[PDB]
Amino acid sequence: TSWSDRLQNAADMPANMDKHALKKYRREAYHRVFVNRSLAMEKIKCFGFDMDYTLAVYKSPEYESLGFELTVERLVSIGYPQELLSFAYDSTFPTRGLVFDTLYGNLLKVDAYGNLLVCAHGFNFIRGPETREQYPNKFIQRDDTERFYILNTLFNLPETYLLACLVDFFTNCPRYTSCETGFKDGDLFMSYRSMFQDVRDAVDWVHYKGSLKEKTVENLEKYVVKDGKLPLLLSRMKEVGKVFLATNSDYKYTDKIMTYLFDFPHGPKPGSSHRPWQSYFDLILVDARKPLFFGEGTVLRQVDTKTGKLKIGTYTGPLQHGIVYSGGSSDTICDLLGAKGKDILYIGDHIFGDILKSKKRQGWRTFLVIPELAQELHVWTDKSSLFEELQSLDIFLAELYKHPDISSIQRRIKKVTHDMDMCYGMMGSLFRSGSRQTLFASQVMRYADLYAASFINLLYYPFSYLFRAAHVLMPHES
Ligand SMILES: [Mg+2]
Repeated sequence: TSWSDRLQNAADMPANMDKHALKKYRREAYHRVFVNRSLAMEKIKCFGFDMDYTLAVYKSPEYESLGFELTVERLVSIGYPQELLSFAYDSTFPTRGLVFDTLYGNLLKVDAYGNLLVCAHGFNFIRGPETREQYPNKFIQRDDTERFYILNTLFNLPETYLLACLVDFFTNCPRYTSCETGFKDGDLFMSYRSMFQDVRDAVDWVHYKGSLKEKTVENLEKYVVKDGKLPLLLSRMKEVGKVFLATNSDYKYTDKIMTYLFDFPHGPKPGSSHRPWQSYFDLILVDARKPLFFGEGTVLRQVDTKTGKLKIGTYTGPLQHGIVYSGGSSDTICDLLGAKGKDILYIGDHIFGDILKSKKRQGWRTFLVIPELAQELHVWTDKSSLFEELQSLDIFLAELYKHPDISSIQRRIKKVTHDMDMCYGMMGSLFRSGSRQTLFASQVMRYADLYAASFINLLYYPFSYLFRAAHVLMPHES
């Protein structure tokens, strides 16, 4: 079972809008909206959406597998060895949010401070003291964006696995000789960083010049989750506020995916006339180029929807029914919809490009969609046992220190941590390794005001609702 399977099964279920059923439904964890900072939904005037992996959740592992095989084939066609074609995507290896160290070829799972939680060279997990050879302080400066690349979105799941496949392949192929920073084959030296760059470029190419979009659009049922409750939520949002779309995808792909997402024999609810997807939005903006969108942006353009090409020139006119925008900036949204940042709930899946930047740069309210959360929640409850253990041991270890045994328990902690981590996958949970929270976890807590397995979970809350977080206290305040 994949995380998308739980999403698809919830998506099959029609909306019972009886108010008692909604409170019952919302209190199950899979359907709940989780709260880091308090948000009074009554003060929200604009609900804004990203598309890919927010409204349009690609099915797993089919979509990653397609992206993987198309990327491998691109690498082979530019000259990588034919043995790459025998690679097959394996969904149990990659966890999202890993850091690839382009200097030493390692995949790293780090905490908010750059401390190493897991280090994997190819498929060989480097433990404790062996990592100190390359990481003397067991720590990396993630600010060093020239050396480290954070694989932050679900689109990066294929290359996460692919990078490990390649490091493993070149390490164990006898034509190549291993060095600290790459592989030599006679007079050709392939550094990990140039290998990383080829992988990044092939992923980009597959998405923007190869066949990924075509193959997706010609079998949408295979690749994209569909949910009849989407038009209902959006029309309800439209009753109390304005609704807008702001996506990095271009108009043609956006049109094809959104038409699929609303392709039901009805509109908001069964029985209602079907309406075009564009009628659910007061503002539609494509080619957003987030996160730049939340700073200077680019020039505001108008899409020719008959052709899907941009009209020549900068659009200077008013908000007008039927118009589709391209580029612009977050200020375009604020001016045209007459909103301030704290009037806006922006909903998306990119912790950096959608959530961190809109929060920090513009003061928008934020809702982070985490598709994996459905499966993470399944594992976290089912295996609460080892976590409570882990909490007990650290507490007991402290009392030992102030009073063998300590060395025995440090090893017992390490064994439990590993046992807990292996139940999510080889790279462990999205949110932690044992008792240590991941960088991704800390960034969710810091910048996502709300978060959920799906944006659809908002349907189960009235729009007067005050999402309440606990007041935070410093250690001395208790
Ligand atoms: Mg997205």
